[PDB]
Parts: sequence; C-alpha cells; structure tokens
Amino acid sequence: MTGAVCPGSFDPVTLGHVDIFERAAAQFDEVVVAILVNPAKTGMFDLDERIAMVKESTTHLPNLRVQVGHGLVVDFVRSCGMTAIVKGLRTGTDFEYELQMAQMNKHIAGVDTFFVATAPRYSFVSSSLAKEVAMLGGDVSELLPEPVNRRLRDRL
Amino acid sequence: MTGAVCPGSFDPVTLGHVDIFERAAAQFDEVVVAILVNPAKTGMFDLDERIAMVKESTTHLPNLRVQVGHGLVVDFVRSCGMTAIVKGLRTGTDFEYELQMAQMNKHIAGVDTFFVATAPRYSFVSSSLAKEVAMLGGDVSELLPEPVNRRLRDRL
Amino acid sequence: MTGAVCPGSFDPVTLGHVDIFERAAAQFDEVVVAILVNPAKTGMFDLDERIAMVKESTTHLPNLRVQVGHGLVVDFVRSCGMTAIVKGLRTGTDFEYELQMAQMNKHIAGVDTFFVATAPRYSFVSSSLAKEVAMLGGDVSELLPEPVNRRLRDRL
Amino acid sequence: MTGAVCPGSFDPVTLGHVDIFERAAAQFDEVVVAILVNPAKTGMFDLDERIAMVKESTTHLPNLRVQVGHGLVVDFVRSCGMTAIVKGLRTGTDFEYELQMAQMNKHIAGVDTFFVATAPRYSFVSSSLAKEVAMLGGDVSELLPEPVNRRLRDRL
Amino acid sequence: MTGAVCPGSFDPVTLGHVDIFERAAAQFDEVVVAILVNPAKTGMFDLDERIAMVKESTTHLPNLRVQVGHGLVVDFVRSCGMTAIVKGLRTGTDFEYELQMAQMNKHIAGVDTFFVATAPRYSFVSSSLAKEVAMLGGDVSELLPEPVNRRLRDRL
Amino acid sequence: MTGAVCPGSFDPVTLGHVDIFERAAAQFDEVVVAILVNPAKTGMFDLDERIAMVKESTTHLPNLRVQVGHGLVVDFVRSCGMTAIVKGLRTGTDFEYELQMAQMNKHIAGVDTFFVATAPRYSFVSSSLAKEVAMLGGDVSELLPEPVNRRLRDRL
Ligand SMILES: Nc1ncnc2c1ncn2[C@@H]1O[C@H](COP(=O)(O)CP(=O)(O)OP(=O)(O)O)[C@@H](O)[C@H]1O
Ligand SMILES: Nc1ncnc2c1ncn2[C@@H]1O[C@H](COP(=O)(O)CP(=O)(O)OP(=O)(O)O)[C@@H](O)[C@H]1O
Ligand SMILES: Nc1ncnc2c1ncn2[C@@H]1O[C@H](COP(=O)(O)CP(=O)(O)OP(=O)(O)O)[C@@H](O)[C@H]1O
Ligand SMILES: Nc1ncnc2c1ncn2[C@@H]1O[C@H](COP(=O)(O)CP(=O)(O)OP(=O)(O)O)[C@@H](O)[C@H]1O
Ligand SMILES: Nc1ncnc2c1ncn2[C@@H]1O[C@H](COP(=O)(O)CP(=O)(O)OP(=O)(O)O)[C@@H](O)[C@H]1O
Ligand SMILES: Nc1ncnc2c1ncn2[C@@H]1O[C@H](COP(=O)(O)CP(=O)(O)OP(=O)(O)O)[C@@H](O)[C@H]1O
Ligand SMILES: [Mg+2]
Ligand SMILES: [Mg+2]
Ligand SMILES: [Mg+2]
Ligand SMILES: [Mg+2]
Ligand SMILES: [Mg+2]
Ligand SMILES: [Mg+2]
Repeated sequence: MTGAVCPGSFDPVTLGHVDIFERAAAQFDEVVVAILVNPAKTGMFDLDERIAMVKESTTHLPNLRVQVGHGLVVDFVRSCGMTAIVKGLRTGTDFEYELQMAQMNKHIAGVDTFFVATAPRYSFVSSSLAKEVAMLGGDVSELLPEPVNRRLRDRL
Repeated sequence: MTGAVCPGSFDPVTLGHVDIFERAAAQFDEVVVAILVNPAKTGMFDLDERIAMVKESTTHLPNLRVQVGHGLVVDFVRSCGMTAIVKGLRTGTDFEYELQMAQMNKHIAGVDTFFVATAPRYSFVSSSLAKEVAMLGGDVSELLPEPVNRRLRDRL
Repeated sequence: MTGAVCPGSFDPVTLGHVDIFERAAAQFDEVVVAILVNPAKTGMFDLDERIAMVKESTTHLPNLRVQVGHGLVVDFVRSCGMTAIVKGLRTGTDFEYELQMAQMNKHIAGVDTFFVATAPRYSFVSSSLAKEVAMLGGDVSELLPEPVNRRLRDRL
Repeated sequence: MTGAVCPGSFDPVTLGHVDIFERAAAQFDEVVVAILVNPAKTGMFDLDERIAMVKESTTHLPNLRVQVGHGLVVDFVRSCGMTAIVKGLRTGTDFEYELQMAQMNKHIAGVDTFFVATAPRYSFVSSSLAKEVAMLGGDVSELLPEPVNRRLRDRL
Repeated sequence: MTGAVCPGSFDPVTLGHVDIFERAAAQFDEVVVAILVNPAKTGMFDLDERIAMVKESTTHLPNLRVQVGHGLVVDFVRSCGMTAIVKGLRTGTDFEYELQMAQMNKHIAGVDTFFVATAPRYSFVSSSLAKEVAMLGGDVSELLPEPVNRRLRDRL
Repeated sequence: MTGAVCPGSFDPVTLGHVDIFERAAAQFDEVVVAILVNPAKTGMFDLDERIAMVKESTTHLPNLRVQVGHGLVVDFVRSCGMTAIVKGLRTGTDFEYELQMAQMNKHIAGVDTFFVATAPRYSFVSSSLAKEVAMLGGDVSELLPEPVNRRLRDRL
C-alpha cells in the first residue's frame, strides 16, 4: 500500500492546502495530513480547531486522514509505515529551500519528497498572509474553506 | 492502480534519470518511462537505442515499463489510464519553467505533475552536458549507467 | 499626457496580454501597444493579423492605440513622446532577464520600465506555449480571447 | 487624475529610494510616499525624523507628497483615491516575494502594483544594510542623501 | 602574498565548510578562517569549542589559520593585510543575497569576495539544519568531521 | 605560482570583463584570459580582433596574459599548470547555470571555479546585448573600452 504524508501547520487550512490534499489523494492509496507542533511559534488556532478545520474541509476524501505530528517529520512518516512526503510549491525560491530539507530527509531516513505546483488561482495564498489581511479587516473569504470562514466570523 | 509517467528524451539516460525512475517506482504501482519524440532536433542516439538503454538500466525495476510517445505528454498520459507525471528538478530555475508546463497540463487535461528533487550526487548531471563533455574526451562514465558507457565507447 | 508603451510580438495576443493592457490603461492617460518586428524568426500570424487581433480585443479600452515598431523599443518609445515601458512578469526568472533590458534601456535613452505581476489565473499563459499546445490539438480557448480563438479554428 | 502610492519604512531614506521617488514622479500625476508604522519593529529613527528626511530629499518633486500610513496598504491607497502601488525591485527573489503581496492586494482591493528595477548604482543599497554598516563605522555616505548624512553625523 | 578570509559562525563546522577551506587553501597563499561573534544569537558551541573543532578538522592545511573576528568583516580582512573574502554558495538565492553584501563590501572597503559552488555531496548541509536534525535524534554523522561528531556524542 | 584562468568568447570584451580581469589580477600571481573557440556560432569579431581587443584593454595588468583555447576549458586550464577558473556572475540565474558547469568541471578534472559578483555599474552589460543595441544605433560606448568603441565605429 502506497502512501504520502502532507506535513504543515495548517493554521488555518486554506483552499491552497485543500487543492494539495485533493491532488495528493488522487495519486496515493492513503494520505496523512500531519499537523506539526511548533512549541516556539504560538499561532492563531490550537490543534483541536486546526484538525477540526481540516476534517470539515476534507470530508470528500476517504483515503485521507488527519493526525498530529511531533518531532522529525521523517520519524512521523516512518511511524505511519510510509516513505514519502508531499508538499506544495509556489515559487523557485520555495523549491531552493524545500530542496535542502528534502535531500536531508532522504539522507537521514530514506524518506522521499514529492512536490506539486500550486494551482494558479491560489498561488498567492498562504496562511500567514491570509491571517494578517484578515486581522486588518480584509476579505480573505474566497481563499479559505467555509469551515475556516465561519470560525473567522467568530473571531471578529 | 496507482501510476505515474516519466516523460523525457533520455538521449541518453543518465544516473540522474535512473534515480528518478527508482524513486517513482518505489511509490507508485506502475511507472511508465515515456520516450518522447521531437522533430527539431534529432538526438545523438536513435529511438531504439534509447529504449534499449532505458530497458537495460531498469532491469531491477519490475513495475517499470518503457513506451514511446508522440504529441502532447497529457495525451500520452491519459492513454496509459494514468493522471500523473513525475519529473526531477535540479534548480529553482528548472522549477519556474516546469511550473508553467505543469499548470498548462493540468488545465487542458486534468493531468497533475509530481516533482522530485535531484539526488545531491547527480545534481549536475544532464544528458546534453554529459554528451558535450564526452564529445571532447572528458570521462563521464561515473554519471551514466554501464549500458550507456558501452554505447558511448563505440563512438570514440 | 501620462503614457506608457507595451512592446511585444503578440503572436498571438493572449488573455495575459489583455490583462496587462487593461491594467496599464487604468493608470496612464494613454497606452500604446507596440507590435515589434523580428526578422528571425517569422511568427505564426502576420503583422496585420496581429494588429487586427490586438484591436479586436481592446475595443473596451478607449485610451489604447496600436502601432507597429521596428528597431529599438526606446527609439519607438521616444517617438510616441513617451518615456515609459510597461511589461508583465510571470516569474523571478523573467525579472532577471528583463532587469538587464530595463537598465540598458534607461542608460541609452532615459526610458524607464514599469513591471506588473501576472494575474494568478494566467500565470502559465504565454503565446509560444499556447501555440505549441494548439498545434497538437489541446484546447487553449480559455486562455486566448475570442478574436484569436476564431483565427485559430481556421488552422485546424 | 492618475496616481501611485510608494509605501515603505524609509528608516532612513536612501539614494535608492530617491531614485524610485523620482522615477515614479516622472510617470504619475501625483505620488504619495507612505511611511508605514511597524509597532513590532522599533527602528533607528522616528516618524518625524523619517518624514523630514524624505521631505528634505524630495524638494525637487512637486507632484510628490509625504504621509504616514496605518493598517493595510490597500486601505491607505484607496483613502488617497488612488488604485496603484509603486515599489522598487533589486532581485528575482524580491519579485517572487512582492508578487504574492501584489496578487493579494489586487484580490482584496483592486489595487494594482507597479514595479521598477533598481538603478545599477544602488542595487546593493538597502536601509537595514546601510544602518549596520554605519553602526559599525563604515562610510555609507555615498548611498544616502545629505539630509540623512548630517543626521548620522549627529548619531556618532 | 595573496590571501582570503573565510568568515562564518562555524557552529559547528561541517564537511561542507571543510571542503571550502580546502578549496580556498589550494588557490591562495594564506587562508584565514574567521569565526564571527554574534552577540544577538546564542548558539550551540562557544568559541573555544568552535576554534578547536575547526583546528582539529584542518590540520592538513598549513597555509590556513583560525582566528576570532569582531565587527565588520571588511575591517577584519584589512587587519589581516588581505583584500579578499571566500564564501560557499549553495543556490541562486544565496547568491542574490551574498551579492548585495559583496557589493557593499567592495564599496566601503575595496574588499572583494570570491564564491565557490558547494560540492554536490554536501549541498544540503548547513550548520543550523544539521543541529536541528541532531537535536531531534537524526544521524548527521556523515555530514560533519569526526572532531564534531565526538563532541556531539557528548551532548547526548 | 597562484593562477587563475578567465574563459569566455569576449566578442567583444566589455567593461564588465575588464572589471573581472582586474579583480582576478589583484588576487592571483597570474591571470590567463582564455578566448574560447565555438564553431556554432561564429562571432561578430574574429579571433585576432578579440586578442587585440583583450591585449589593448589590459595593458595596465602586467600579470595578465591572453591565450586562445579549443575544446574543454578544463583541458585548457590543466595545460596552463593551473587548477582554477574565475568567472563573473550577474544574477542568481547565471549562478544556477554556472553551478552545473563548475561541478562538472571539478568532477572530471579537479578544476575548481571562483565566482565574482558583477560590479553594480556593469551588471547589465553583456556583449551580446551591447552588440544588439549597437547594430540598431544605440550608444554603448560607456559600457565598452576605447579599443572596442574604435573597432565598432568602423562598422557603422
Ligand atoms: N497556496 C498554496 N498552494 C500550493 N501549496 C501550498 C499553498 N499554501 C501552502 N502550500 C504547501 O503546503 C504546506 C503546508 O502549509 P503551512 O506550512 O501550514 C502554511 P503556508 O500556507 O504554506 O504558508 P506560510 O508558511 O507562509 O504560512 C506548505 O509548506 C506548502 O508547501
Ligand atoms: N540529474 C538529474 N537529477 C534529477 N532529475 C533529472 C536529472 N536529470 C534530468 N532529470 C529530469 O528528468 C527529465 C527527463 O530528462 P530529459 O528531457 O530526457 C534530458 P536531461 O537529462 O534533463 O538534460 P537536458 O535536457 O539538459 O539535456 C527532465 O525533465 C529532468 O527534469
Ligand atoms: N500571462 C501573462 N501575464 C502577464 N504578463 C504577460 C503574460 N504573458 C506575457 N506577458 C508579458 O507581455 C509581454 C509581451 O509578450 P510577447 O513578447 O508578445 C510573447 P509572450 O506571450 O510573453 O510569450 P513567449 O514570449 O514565451 O511566447 C511579455 O514581455 C511578457 O512580459
Ligand atoms: N536600493 C533600492 N533600489 C530600488 N528600490 C529600492 C531600493 N531600496 C528599497 N527599494 C524599494 O522601496 C521599498 C521601500 O524601502 P524600505 O522598506 O523602507 C527598506 P529597504 O531599503 O527596501 O530594504 P530593507 O527592507 O532590507 O531595509 C522597498 O520595498 C523596495 O521595494
Ligand atoms: N554545505 C556547504 N557547501 C558550501 N559552502 C557552505 C556550506 N555550508 C556553508 N557554506 C558557506 O560557508 C559560510 C559559513 O557558514 P556558517 O555561516 O558558519 C553556517 P552555514 O552552514 O552556512 O548555514 P546556516 O547559516 O544556515 O547555519 C556560509 O555563509 C556559506 O557561504
Ligand atoms: N558585466 C559583467 N560583470 C561581471 N561579469 C561579467 C559581465 N559580463 C560578463 N561577465 C562574465 O565573464 C564571462 C565571459 O563572458 P563571455 O562568455 O565572453 C560573453 P558575456 O559578456 O557574458 O555576454 P553574453 O554571453 O550574454 O553575450 C562570462 O561567463 C560572464 O560570467
Ligand atoms: Mg508554514
Ligand atoms: Mg531535455
Ligand atoms: Mg516573446
Ligand atoms: Mg523594509
Ligand atoms: Mg550562518
Ligand atoms: Mg557567452
């Protein structure tokens, strides 16, 4: 059984993430969305809200499951009995930076990384930027799934 | 039932190629190496020399098959009953070019593309560069597989 | 009295082009689309087919005019009584190439260049890529304007 | 009446900024230099000194005015009755990064962004780097307008 | 007598650094590894351990010496009676960023900078990334000289 | 006994070139400018015109010599009793291309490459671009040295 882990902070999940989830889900037997803890960076939502927002936006994906990660991505991936990561890429800069982590991840663990190009529509969409805009009152509603919008309309 | 295509000219196959082959064969049920026809320009090796070279270097990959394509990659992909292309990336610049190709392929045919970062040790290997060096007497034997080295000796 | 020129081959105009046109026409009193002659190589469409295509897609832009240029863009620009070029950019790589052109144009003629980021939805559209796909039977109709789609049908 | 807002922190303004100011001022009816507040990042000068340094360096630009911005750039721009931003770009990396903000800024507000390539002379000039060098005793005097130099010769 | 300074934090030195050291040492009369103090960023090792780790890994390099730097790299270089810096580059992004510092360093001090491309083997190797992996239990032993490994096997 | 080679076509030499020459001549005991033969394509200037141009612009560089190379640069380099190539870099993109070349040269011949960032003032100068502009009547005289300007006048 083929499989890939999609790691990230998903704080919050965006239509950009959901496109990746779908695209990954179309090509692997299982996909595991791994929500990584950052103990240094406090963020807008906590895990329960995070998982919940991913679960609500991915109901149409049976082979996909959501799960909290800790420690080294590669350790998490291997603990899923998988050997592959799937990440989106918006630009060549992202690639130059993801490249190093991917080559490190192969070196230490035999875990490979597959990259998908962002969808043209959402290429400018990122969690941090959507937050800041939303904080300052801008309408980011067309860039996020409704589960996320409802919860934002609660943090007004 | 999971499957990816690796399109390219493989004129000739390199260790870089073989690496992508292995890496895709490990994650998909089926891999199809697609040797693509270009009219301008004609290669150094002929279509059958290329299939032979690809077959000869992939004997350890039982889920891997080699076919020859004409026309759009997506037409070729759709015709294998597959919806997914796999390619290696050397640099951020490669990515920016392939990103345009990838999105255009997805738009016209729902065919997605998965990218895989070069292995550190072959990041400089490309077939055009290896050929240029071999024509002028440089030893590229450690960058190509034995089947290829063989065919190259008989052009000294 | 504020004016910019959009130089290019527009062989043929795409929705990407039209987007830049609109975006420049909104910010300058006058926009001049400059169809530039290249000897090597000859296009797919002929000079008058290109003007027709540009006129036909810009009927909603009253401050926009189309002229044909030969030679250096800066000579053409200076001759419209203008000091400013406007171009779209797809990627960081586009920028690095155009940056050299821009600075060289400013040095030799005091002509400046204003760059405008591609619209997300057309970031993959270029005329050469659209042509390549159309020659091989892919549907690019959603990336080009109706006047162009029309002329393309009559080459199937 | 055409117009563009030049936003930044201008702490302090550099000959790099002044070139942009001039170049923008040559193509729009009005230009508004917007000095953005960062409540997180304390910096070398405060607003009054900032505005003053810009005002002293831009006396030769009648259509230009200087003004403090708050909140979302796009909200500021719209409050000036304008629909355009003008930013300098030094490299393809800057572009990849400015691209996302620009596409976001169009999405949420219809505000467009125009980019100008830095002048070859000042391509390495940036406020933060000039500060650090000046802090550590290096002579950055040829990279900053005299209004800024005099004030630095006061912070020795 | 020709010479170049190799500045960095070397916390800790990697096989990536050692390749650079060697390559620099092969082309200049002397090389001075300059270990720069960052008073803001606390790091894993302190200077004595840092110098010691470099000294133990560079015994085979007679023309090379190790030394603590303070203040402006260019001031340090000039204090060695040298006029050149040598740095490794992994990617085009690094280059775009090192370019600005190098052009600044020429401007203020006539100090030039030479760049060497990383070795394919170690292209993904960096001190910070090796630390994090090692912190989290990954085996980075093949990416660091034995002097560094022994000391890491002490911080378990 | 320290030495570097500067390979290139120098068709013709520019101020950019001369800058690299000076910068290398300041740091190595010997510099060899290597004018490399290309069959496709033939230049604007002939091999002896190029040597003359390089000699005429480097009279102030006593440790600099000009030879003509055929074949691989590394063969030419090894034959000067040298192990080092020196090249200028304009952009991150230049770097990514030259990085492949550099690593391939090191692999096949132990020949290393040192890169030097363009001087700000000539960052846009390349010989192909200067030629294109001169053919169409633009004044490139401030970007090339007098010996070259001379030979160009006699092609107006
Ligand atoms: N809009 C988008 N399109 C395609 N892939 C995206 C994407 N946004 C994010 N991704 C991918 O999915 C991964 C998980 O995202 P996160 O790390 O949770 C935050 P982000 O949205 O990437 O941007 P941020 O790190 O600037 O907040 C990212 O590393 C990226 O590879
Ligand atoms: N050393 C390497 N490492 C990883 N991927 C590589 C690689 N070399 C090539 N690839 C990928 O595999 C695909 C097939 O390659 P081809 O189109 O047959 C020729 P090439 O070897 O890429 O070099 P060239 O196109 O510069 O001659 C390419 O699209 C490329 O992305
Ligand atoms: N989809 C798009 N979005 C934004 N700008 C674009 C664009 N496509 C083209 N442009 C810009 O408009 C200018 C005119 O384009 P042309 O030179 O006529 C051909 P092209 O459509 O860029 O593709 P090609 O040159 O790869 O065939 C280009 O310099 C480019 O920067
Ligand atoms: N030297 C230069 N040449 C051209 N444009 C420049 C420039 N320096 C800055 N700019 C542009 O003007 C904007 C305003 O500058 P600021 O944000 O005040 C600081 P900065 O000088 O850009 O560099 P920094 O952010 O590293 O301090 C920048 O975002 C950049 O787009
Ligand atoms: N693996 C590698 N290959 C080639 N050059 C490298 C290299 N790692 C580092 N260098 C070069 O040597 C310099 C000194 O390194 P340091 O600043 O001590 C930490 P680093 O290993 O570069 O990565 P970091 O800054 O992400 O921790 C770097 O600026 C880089 O130019
Ligand atoms: N303005 C400049 N500043 C710094 N380095 C430069 C430079 N112009 C060229 N160089 C470097 O010197 C080397 C020799 O150049 P050549 O191959 O002779 C032609 P070119 O002048 O680079 O432009 P072209 O190749 O685009 O026509 C190049 O490899 C390039 O890296
Ligand atoms: Mg993130
Ligand atoms: Mg190819
Ligand atoms: Mg074109
Ligand atoms: Mg800033
Ligand atoms: Mg560092
Ligand atoms: Mg050249």
